[PDB]
Amino acid sequence: TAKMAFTLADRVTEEMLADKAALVVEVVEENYHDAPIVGIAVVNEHGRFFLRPETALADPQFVAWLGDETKKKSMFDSKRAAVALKWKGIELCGVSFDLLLAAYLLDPAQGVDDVAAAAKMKQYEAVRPDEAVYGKGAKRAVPDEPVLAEHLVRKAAAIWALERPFLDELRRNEQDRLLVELEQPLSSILAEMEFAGVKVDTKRLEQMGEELAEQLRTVEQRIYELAGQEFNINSPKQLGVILFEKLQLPVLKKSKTGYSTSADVLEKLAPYHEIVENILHYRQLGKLQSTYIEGLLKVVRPDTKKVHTIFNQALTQTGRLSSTEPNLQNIPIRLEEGRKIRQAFVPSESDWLIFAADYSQIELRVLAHIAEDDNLMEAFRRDLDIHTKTAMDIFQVSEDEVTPNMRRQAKAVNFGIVYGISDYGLAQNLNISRKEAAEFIERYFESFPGVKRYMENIVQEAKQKGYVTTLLHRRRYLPDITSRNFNVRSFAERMAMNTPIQGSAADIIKKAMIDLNARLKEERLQARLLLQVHDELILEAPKEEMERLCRLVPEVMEQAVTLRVPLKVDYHYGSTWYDAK
DNA sequence: TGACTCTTTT
DNA sequence: AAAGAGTCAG
Ligand SMILES: OC[C@H]1O[C@@](CO)(O[C@H]2O[C@H](CO)[C@@H](O)[C@H](O)[C@H]2O)[C@@H](O)[C@@H]1O
Ligand SMILES: [Mg+2]
Repeated sequence: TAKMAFTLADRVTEEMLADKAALVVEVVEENYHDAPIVGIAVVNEHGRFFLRPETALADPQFVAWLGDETKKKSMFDSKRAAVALKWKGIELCGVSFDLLLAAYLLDPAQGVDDVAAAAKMKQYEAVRPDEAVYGKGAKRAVPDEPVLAEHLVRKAAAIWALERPFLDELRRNEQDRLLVELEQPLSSILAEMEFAGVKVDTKRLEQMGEELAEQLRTVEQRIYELAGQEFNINSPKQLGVILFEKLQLPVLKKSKTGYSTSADVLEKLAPYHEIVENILHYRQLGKLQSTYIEGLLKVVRPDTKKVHTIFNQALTQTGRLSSTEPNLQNIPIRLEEGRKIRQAFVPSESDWLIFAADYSQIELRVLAHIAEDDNLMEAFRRDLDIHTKTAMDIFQVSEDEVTPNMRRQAKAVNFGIVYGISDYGLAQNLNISRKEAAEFIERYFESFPGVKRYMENIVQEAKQKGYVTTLLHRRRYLPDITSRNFNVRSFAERMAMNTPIQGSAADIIKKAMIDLNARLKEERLQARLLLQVHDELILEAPKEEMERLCRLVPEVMEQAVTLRVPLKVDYHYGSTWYDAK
């Protein structure tokens, strides 16, 4: 392939500082926090340019251009560059188009994760995949300057050529505003959150780990006694031999590889031998120790004593965020021993507090809205306990006739409706038969005929159109909706049902984040957004701001969109994330 | 290195 | 429904 033409500049010139350009600020490290920038490419009306970062980032004019909002840039994964630049004390402004976010909105199923993959969607192939240039795994490395510069320039040239086709298709999809007014402003907001980080009380985590280590050694030794020998408890294969061969415990569930030792299998095995509950206890403690004490500690920055997560804004099929290093969206809450981990997440400044606000049943409320189910809407308009009310309806009983087991099962039905699990999935969850599960679902549709109507209609719409959409026009293609394989087709149907629910909830929280950031600034508060956990926002703020935030945050969240039923937000604050409960 | 298995969250 | 730790082939 002949090299694409470009100037390998030694110095920044005026013609590199046009008010419209494709810009590449290359951070090759997967985790971009305080990570090197290996090179820079600019493409504009005047030409193609490669700049060495030590030159560019020391040039007052270039830096000024980077921070000038009126100088428009087109990029791929602008958040990566923005954050890497934040660590160097440089502001990136004026990013008017992000090809990563554009490709993501166009079809999240494509898994677009480099410029090449995005370009391929429009039959543009004059750019290499990053993996071919940098290698992968242990072989991963930055190549020599000629190879590096050409690659960065080809990526920039691709972005420059692809902006128009991508924007055009977004417009046809009615997704132009979704990109420009939602995902892109959110991206700046996430960059600030990641950069700010969350303070961690490492000392408390460490002493927790010490306590766990003691309890782990105790249970582990007890396990060896009950087995009559030592083995690797964390090896499902070895444990399977102890349980199902040495101890002759029944085999209720198997895997592709051998015996299942899932927690739900073990729970059923407990009455047979004393070893089982000890194994369950071991795995609980071991999960906390390895994943949440040791894992968290590994990624706390020693300089700051903070964790700086990375939100992947371009991954999920539903439009949710995910987060990594650490993942702050699965910190334990359910069981008290796990929940205590949240005590280690503290405010980053003295006399500040953690403030958390969460939507109450936002997914079921969205469902009531999109389905226009009279019963479901009435229930939310009365702010009823939705699980108790669902139990009342399914079992045809009065509120005081609802037993705890009845409510538990109604709750599992709702969870099934919300996440679109199979009737086989409901059966598994409630430990009942499919016939019984199917009866539950059938009773539900009798009490909520509008939801049944919605399930039917959306599946048909997915068939006819080839995709489903959310409130704010996020899209998900479902080509498997026509499949002749039952399991493949059924999963697609469930995704047709679930996506406008989970996706629209994602849309709403994302808008609330944008609305909140603007309100905080207007109100001149020092409060800052730290985390989003699917349906909740977590902030830290001076204690003197708590009373104002108690009024402000739920109002912004509740008013983010207007639905046929109210949105409800609960809130708490305290000296640690644990206490904000 | 990657397929597997298991566990945590919403 | 949909990140990461550990094990065990290759
Ligand atoms: O920068 C986040 C952004 O990068 C992508 C690849 O383009 O993911 C990379 O970065 C993530 C966080 O460090 C990694 O988890 C991921 O494995 C890595 O490829 C995008 O998927 C993401 O939106
Ligand atoms: Mg909640």
